[PDB]
Amino acid sequence: EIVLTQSPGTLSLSPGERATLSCRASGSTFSSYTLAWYQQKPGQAPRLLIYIYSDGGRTSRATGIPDRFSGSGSGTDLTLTISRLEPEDFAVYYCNAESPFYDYDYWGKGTKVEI
Repeated sequence: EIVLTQSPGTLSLSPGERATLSCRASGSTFSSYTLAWYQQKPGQAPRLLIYIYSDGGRTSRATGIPDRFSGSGSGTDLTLTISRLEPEDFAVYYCNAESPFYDYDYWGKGTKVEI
C-alpha cells in the first residue's frame, strides 16, 4: 500500500494571498505511480492541475491552466502552489497516486481552501 498525506488539513485564506499545499507519499513509494493534484469546485467534477511521474523526473501542468498553479518535487512530495488566490480558486484540492496499470489508485483525504 501507499499513504498520501495532504498538508494542511484546511486553509482559511482570502483573495490575493498565497496557498501552498503538499502531498506526501509513503509505504511503497518505489513503485510507479503518478502523483497528481486535482481541484474540485463545488458541484463540479475534479480537474487535473499538475502531476509528476513517481520514478521519472519533471512535473507537468495540464492543458488549459492559468499560471497561478505550480508544482515542485520529485514525486514522493508534490507541492501545489497557487500564488495569488483568485475568487473561484476557493475549492477543495486532492492528490492521488495512480499506477499506470490502475492496479492501485490512492486518494488523499482532501484539503479545503476557503475564505
